[PDB]
Amino acid sequence: VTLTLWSLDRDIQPAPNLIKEFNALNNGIKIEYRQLQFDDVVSESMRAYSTGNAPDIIAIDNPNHAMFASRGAFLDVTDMIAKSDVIKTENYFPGPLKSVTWDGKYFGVPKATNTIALYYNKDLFKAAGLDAAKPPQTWDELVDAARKLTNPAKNVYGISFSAKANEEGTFQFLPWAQMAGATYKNINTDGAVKALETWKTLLDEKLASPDTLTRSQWDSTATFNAGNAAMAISGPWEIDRMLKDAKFDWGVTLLPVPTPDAPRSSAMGDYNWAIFSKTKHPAEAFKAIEFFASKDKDMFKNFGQLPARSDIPVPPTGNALKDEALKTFVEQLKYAQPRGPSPEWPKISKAIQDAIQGALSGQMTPKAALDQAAEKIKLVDG
Ligand SMILES: [Cl-]
Ligand SMILES: [K+]
Repeated sequence: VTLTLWSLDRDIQPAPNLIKEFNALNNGIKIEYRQLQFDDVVSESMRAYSTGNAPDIIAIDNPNHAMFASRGAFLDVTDMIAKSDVIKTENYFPGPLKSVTWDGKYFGVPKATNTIALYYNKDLFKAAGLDAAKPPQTWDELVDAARKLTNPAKNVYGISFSAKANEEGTFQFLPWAQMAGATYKNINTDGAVKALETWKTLLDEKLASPDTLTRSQWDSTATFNAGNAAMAISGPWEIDRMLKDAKFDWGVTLLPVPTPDAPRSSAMGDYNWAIFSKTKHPAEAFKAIEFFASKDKDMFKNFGQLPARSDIPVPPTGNALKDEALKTFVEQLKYAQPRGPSPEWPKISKAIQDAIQGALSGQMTPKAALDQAAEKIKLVDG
């Protein structure tokens, strides 16, 4: 049997390397890889499905999963998963599992994951009289610390993050709303408004740069590495550069909660495996995904990517700060929540982006902005 697999993974990233190993097996299945190019995974992929030309297997960005699953494009793998001795749903973090779920059925298997958390400069904490062993755990503590850490004389903002008018702004904002008891289907609760007002306060009180509105997570975190922001909300992808560039002692803690007993959340990036529904070789496609999952234990070591799984430890990385950071990130992943899952996620995300921009620019109040977003979202998902 010959299978086809499409992914954005580059030559040194997991998919093509896993494919080479799978093909080397004595198992009568062979996979041919197509490397998808930037920004095309979704467009090319539902073009291909509509014309009967989809691959057998795809690695799809998690917020896109529900669109394919709800429209019949992905194979229902519920029973296959149940029978598998390799793929066990209890191994996975809850958020990634939810992203492959539609209508009480599994339509894929998580491939990898990431999240965001709160980096902090322990040396600037000490200079401000803050105990570096006790980083902020609530939104109020976070704002208090950001104030104490802001230092115009030395061009330091207390915090950096991203509210960019792209997917990153929604990615960063949604967990705050979720911790306050809101969802994408209900994004204008007074709790969600409090989240957005908190962001507005950070900007208006000069505790976060105005460039928060236009800057990527990566570019925001560069300012933390340079010592111009005392805290940063970003992901595990930052660590190696931070080790090279940040000339200070630093730690990482979970994204703070609005009140001590509030449910935790954070953002959730990266991809899922899926089988296209008209594959002529469903059993063999599933066996390939089982093989990939069986190697999740080696993913971080080999590729520097985190499995979507709670049963796999992060191996020692050779650096103590990196180990501690990743300890926090894997704890955070217990609480990471998906965007959606919604077949109309792109439209919904744009509505939320427009609300963030409208509020933080002062064009609309936070409540007026989120009321407008909720109205748009109710047309398409509820
Ligand atoms: Cl097809
Ligand atoms: K199973």
